[PDB]
Amino acid sequence: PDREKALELAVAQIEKSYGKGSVMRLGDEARQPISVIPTGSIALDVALGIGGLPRGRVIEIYGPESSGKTTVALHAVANAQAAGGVAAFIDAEHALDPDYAKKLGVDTDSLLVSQPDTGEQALEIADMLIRSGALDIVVIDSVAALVPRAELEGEHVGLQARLMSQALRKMTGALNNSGTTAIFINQLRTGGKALKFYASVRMDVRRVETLKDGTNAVGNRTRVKVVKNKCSPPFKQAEFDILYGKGISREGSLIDMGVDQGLIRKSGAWFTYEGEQLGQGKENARNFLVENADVADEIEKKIKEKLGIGA
Repeated sequence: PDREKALELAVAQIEKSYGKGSVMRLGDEARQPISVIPTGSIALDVALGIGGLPRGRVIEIYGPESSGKTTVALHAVANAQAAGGVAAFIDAEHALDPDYAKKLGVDTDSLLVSQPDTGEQALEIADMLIRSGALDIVVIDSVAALVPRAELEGEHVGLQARLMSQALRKMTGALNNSGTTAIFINQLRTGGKALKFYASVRMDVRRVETLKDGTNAVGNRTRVKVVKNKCSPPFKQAEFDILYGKGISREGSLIDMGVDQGLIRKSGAWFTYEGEQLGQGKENARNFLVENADVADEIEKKIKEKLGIGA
């Protein structure tokens, strides 16, 4: 009625001049891209709106030490590889555990790794890799470790911020042309300032509580808030379980999202699906689903149909 029309006009112009995603209603549905990189948890895939991480964009994952942020990034690497993609890992922390990575699903033998001497070398190497057009995904671990050459040579300025700014300006173009996704891992408190604005997605990762089973703790409940999202409405959160030595529990998230969506009924201790019992307690239901890969797949598909998550 002349009011909604003027708004839609304004929206359309903003969108034309600054890009799709420049303005959104929080209640909007995301439009579905051709391909995305799934994260390993359907809860997180849903919270991102497009069913996984976007291609050709910068992603920032941040949070305290031992929050699980590296685990999330390694599942993204696993899934990209599993679909025939190539991955590179740019490492200034020297903390990577390849045995752990291997259990998550990473093909470590094919993983490209660089351990550069300086912050500028790290970003320039990242840049040359992206411009090849041969990479699906590169992870930089981490932003805080990217020390500028001047500092390493011992010659003050706030020039780590200037280094990120220049690098990100050059890198954003190459990513969009190439279809490559870059994940930057960051700690919680210099160069994060530019990252905040260049990133299309920003995820805040936190440990919520320890998952106990008897005397020993078997993992952690992890919460992720998507504080920035240019591809779908921001501010959604997801919870999921990271099991020690195993990574993100795919099956656990299928159960949680299963009950949430009313596809899996829960008597009390009993978990039910389509007139059959999955198990008594989350852990039995979880194990039932790992042992029965076919019913896990079916529940996944039905949740993705019910929410409109494309292929």
